[PDB]
Amino acid sequence: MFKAVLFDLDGVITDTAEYHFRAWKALAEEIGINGVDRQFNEQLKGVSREDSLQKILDLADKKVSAEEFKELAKRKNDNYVKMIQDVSPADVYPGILQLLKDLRSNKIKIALASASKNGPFLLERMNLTGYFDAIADPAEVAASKPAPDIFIAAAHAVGVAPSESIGLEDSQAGIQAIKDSGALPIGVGRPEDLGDDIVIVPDTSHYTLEFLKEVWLQ
Ligand SMILES: O=P(O)(O)OC[C@H]1O[C@@H](O)[C@H](O)[C@@H](O)[C@@H]1O
Ligand SMILES: [Mg+2]
Ligand SMILES: [Mg+2]
Repeated sequence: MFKAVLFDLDGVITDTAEYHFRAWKALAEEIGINGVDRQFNEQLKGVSREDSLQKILDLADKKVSAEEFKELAKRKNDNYVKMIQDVSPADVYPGILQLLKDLRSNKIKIALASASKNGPFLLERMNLTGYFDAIADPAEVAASKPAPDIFIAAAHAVGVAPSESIGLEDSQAGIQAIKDSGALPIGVGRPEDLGDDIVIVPDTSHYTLEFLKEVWLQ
């Protein structure tokens, strides 16, 4: 049986992928770049703050000073952090709270593998911190998603091998990171976005302990 579940946060635990998108799109437009639509945003999900800005600049076409790059990343984060202040337990996605409870009752370890430096704040807003056995700090890894480092770190922080773990993700970059760690991915979203070569569910209500067991046994 699997011994740990490694959770992405944004777009898995709650709808904050939507807020990252809205904030990046507002930033891009302030600097005269309009290519940041929902289709392009699939390339930004799971990607670090600095890598996200670089992808937006690369889109069209475009270079800024080192000083301006720092200011732009800060401006987006300040806006995003204002947006999330009113997040509460009522915003936890369907199935997630019950899954956390059921995992703890079956002595399965729970670790956060989010690229977001705002992850700990969000878990506190949602009254979820006490369900987590570890949080892998994205500032401590040498390589961010799609590199596997953060998923490997999350597994190791709870004393489990990645190959004894399931990873839950909403993003192309994060699915690749789970694959390359050795853990088993279960995606949430559209196969049009995430691929036809892993198990994918349409929404988080499908993330039950029963289903994770169904998949692991298959
Ligand atoms: O800017 P933050 O809060 O550190 O987040 C970094 C990344 O965190 C990931 O969880 C998100 O999917 C990305 O969209 C985001 O860029
Ligand atoms: Mg995500
Ligand atoms: Mg605690």
